[PDB]
Amino acid sequence: VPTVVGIPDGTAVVGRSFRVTIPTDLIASSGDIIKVSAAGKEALPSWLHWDSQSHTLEGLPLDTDKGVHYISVSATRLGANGSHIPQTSSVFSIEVYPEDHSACAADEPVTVLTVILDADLTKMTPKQRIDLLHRMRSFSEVELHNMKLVPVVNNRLFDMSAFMAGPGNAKKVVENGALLSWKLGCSLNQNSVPDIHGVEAPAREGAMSAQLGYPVVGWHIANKKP
Repeated sequence: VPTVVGIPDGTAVVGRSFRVTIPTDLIASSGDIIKVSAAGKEALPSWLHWDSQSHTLEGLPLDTDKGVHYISVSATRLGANGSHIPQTSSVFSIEVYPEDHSACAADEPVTVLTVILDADLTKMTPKQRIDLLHRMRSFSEVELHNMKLVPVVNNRLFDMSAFMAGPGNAKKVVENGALLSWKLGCSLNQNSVPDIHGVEAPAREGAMSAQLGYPVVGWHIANKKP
């Protein structure tokens, strides 16, 4: 009397970390081999990573990852001959929504702190994207899922609307660039912004770059209407 396990569908947002624990104990008997992939494929989608030890599927989507991703969770057993005998399979989907999909009053501007990095997210694995977000937490002091990580667009390494900003350690920018940002508050000004010494000083001195693993081009604080 086989048992079947349904897994609920999930949602993700371009530029925001994604994490879901997968109930592998319900799916795998002791001695089974768990595989997690794009449905019908061997690999996961390019934005996702499977952490076997923690039973966690995690990722950081790009704009090119928008749409629905079907994910297969399978259990197999080795035959005496080494063949992979399939045992059971459960499929769910994750829909990746555009960057703007994700408090401040309606239309009230959001004050955002952005760190500009000499990096190319399209050349980073999903684990590398997530690890960078983790390493920024010492400086942002926010939870992993409350930072945003997207590419530079139009090759613009600066924001002329910023009312506070400062330099990083980089002198030459080699890659397209990445923007790692988080919210400070609603419609703030220089005098309501919180203490940012813990961002500005390690950015300029190179301590932030040494911890993140990428050169820091600069940082800025600007008010944005969504």
